[PDB]
Amino acid sequence: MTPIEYIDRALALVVDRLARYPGYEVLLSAEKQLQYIRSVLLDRSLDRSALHRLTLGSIAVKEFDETDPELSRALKDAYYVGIRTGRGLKVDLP
Repeated sequence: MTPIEYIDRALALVVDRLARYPGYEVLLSAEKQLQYIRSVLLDRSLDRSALHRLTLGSIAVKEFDETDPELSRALKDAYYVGIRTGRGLKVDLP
């Protein structure tokens, strides 16, 4: 229904993994992203176009492919919806 939820979910899964690896460049790199997609989601004046420029998930799908699929799957979908919203496109997936 809303992207805020999709990204909100991953935020919870990330916390768990982070606990095991307190100081991962890939974790923070992907986490910090979720913060942007969420910020812009509420912000109107802030930069939104960047949502399309960003590219989170390509690293998680490879690095966190088997090690942490719950995060990768959530990330790939997190930015996915973000891009559309960034421009104002409809959202709806199976």
